[PDB]
Amino acid sequence: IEDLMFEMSMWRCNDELRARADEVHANSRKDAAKHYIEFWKSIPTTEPYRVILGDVRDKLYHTRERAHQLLSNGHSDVPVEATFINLEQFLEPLELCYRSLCSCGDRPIADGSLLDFLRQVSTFGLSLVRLDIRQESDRHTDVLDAITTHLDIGSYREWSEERRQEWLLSELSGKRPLFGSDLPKTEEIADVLDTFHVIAELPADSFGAYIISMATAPSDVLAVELLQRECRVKQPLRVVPLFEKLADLEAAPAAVARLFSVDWYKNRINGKQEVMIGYSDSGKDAGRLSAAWQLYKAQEELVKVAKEYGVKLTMFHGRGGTVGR
Amino acid sequence: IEDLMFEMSMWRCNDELRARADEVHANSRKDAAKHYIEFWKSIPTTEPYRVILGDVRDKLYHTRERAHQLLSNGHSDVPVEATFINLEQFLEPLELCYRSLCSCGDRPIADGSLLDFLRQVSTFGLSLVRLDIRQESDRHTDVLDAITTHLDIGSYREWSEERRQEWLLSELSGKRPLFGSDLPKTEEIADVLDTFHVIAELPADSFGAYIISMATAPSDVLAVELLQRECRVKQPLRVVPLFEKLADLEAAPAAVARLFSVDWYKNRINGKQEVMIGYSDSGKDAGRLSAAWQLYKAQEELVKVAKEYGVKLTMFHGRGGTVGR
Repeated sequence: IEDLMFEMSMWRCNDELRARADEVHANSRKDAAKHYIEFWKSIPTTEPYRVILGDVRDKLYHTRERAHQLLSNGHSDVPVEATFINLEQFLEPLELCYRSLCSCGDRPIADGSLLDFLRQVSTFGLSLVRLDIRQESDRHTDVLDAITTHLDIGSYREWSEERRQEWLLSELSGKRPLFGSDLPKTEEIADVLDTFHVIAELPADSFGAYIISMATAPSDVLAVELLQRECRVKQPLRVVPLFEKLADLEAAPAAVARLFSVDWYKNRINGKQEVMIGYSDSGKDAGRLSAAWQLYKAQEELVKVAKEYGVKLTMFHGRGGTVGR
Repeated sequence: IEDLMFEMSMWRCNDELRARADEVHANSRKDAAKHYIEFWKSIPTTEPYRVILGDVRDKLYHTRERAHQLLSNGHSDVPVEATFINLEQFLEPLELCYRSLCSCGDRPIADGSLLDFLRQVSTFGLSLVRLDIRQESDRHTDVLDAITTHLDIGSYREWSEERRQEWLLSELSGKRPLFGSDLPKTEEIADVLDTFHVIAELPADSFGAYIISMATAPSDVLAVELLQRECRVKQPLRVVPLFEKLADLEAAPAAVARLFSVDWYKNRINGKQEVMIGYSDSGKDAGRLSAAWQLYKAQEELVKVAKEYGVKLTMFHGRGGTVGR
């Protein structure tokens, strides 16, 4: 940030950036701010891009500091308002700079360090990569079965796939808390639950997708959606099934089709769905040839299903480094 | 406590209290403790009663300081283990002192300042008086109706008393959280809920009874029991109805009998029940004479019901100072 501030020493800007620059200089905090190396003194409005980038620095410093304490200890006194919480509370000021520079015939300058910085922010965001969370179906099933058994309402394990779909739906559309503090938990049960609580506790742009291994039916996806909502995950992440064994690839288009059939879920999906395709285990229980060919057929029929339901499918290829995977 | 410690200067004790005093002098903490006025130095085993009472002092001091900060600010850094949490973690050491004194032929000594102090503890406890909480039934009814409306299941108001009893019972025996964080609340609704949370947050031995004004049916009491349980009131307090209007007194024995009929509630009440009898409003809408006579009849018939259901009744007389009330 400090080099960027150094280069952005223009004095011409548009009326928008001038207005905002005056805003920041109004609350510029006329203070020493001696901890900084460069630009330690209050930034004059003579250099407005530097005013704005300077506020970006104070927020970037405080973000790094909140994270550093949160990591070192169990808590931080840094107020979240002093930090970037949004993927683009960061991006807005940089865009304003870009527009202003272009307005004044300084487009080459904007396509210099500022552009590199824009692309870096829009590509890495507040946490370098988005993290995927993966877990096998049977663990979610164990959690739910503990929940229905504790509610003296049956056994989610023993239930037919239809019974599971219907129950999961009714609870998803409902407004009442499911389990409470007193739910009897295996260490595993609490493991999956606690990963959900952890996901809720953290920022959304820090996670990617929830991948379900050994996924067979829509109940498998609806189960994760329900567990997320119930674990007070404010912005739940996308659920995506994994088909890796040859049989699961053969069965994938049907299972995805059955899922998209459920109108409640296809309506909430916002027209986008991701599904993962494992390459490793297919050529291990059947031929390498037959695996590859079934993979091709599966990709083909899945895209057909998605087109049929007007959903843009993106396929996540669990390819390895070796041809055998 | 310091005056009492000064007096408890005996050197004879039984083997029980000797063992205990040796316990405290083991963790006596060879420390200055300069804030204290008297007995600021570590207490010798020559005077064992002073040792036990000395720990009683340290826990008493930390209690006053914890409450003092809790009141002055919003919090205290005092650890709860360093305070008296039980009505009688206080009493136990004093009892031990009394036993020791009697063992050694010092019953006259025991019946002096030590006795006065025992009676004071056992009578005022950690918070001078147990506080009663009173509220009218219709506020509980408003909260519940808000809950059933939010759960899309009907209107508790419009429900027959039978329906009310049935639902309340099913939820009291049930194990699922009722409302969640997202329950729409009036200022009133949040008033009653928040007083329940406040009861839950504080120690149990600080409260007495929940008194329900204008109580007419059992649903009025079951509402309070459920609202307590659902507001995670760890040790819910006893519910007690108020019959103040002349009609409510005529109908009171019937309504109390109906309440005792409920097998669950008679099971929870554990053979003790309190009911309040108002004197103020009775002689205001009808004659004073008719008020008194219906009051006598009421006491009589209530005792009849309690005897019939094998429950020890205590009657709470809402008398005034003037004969007119």
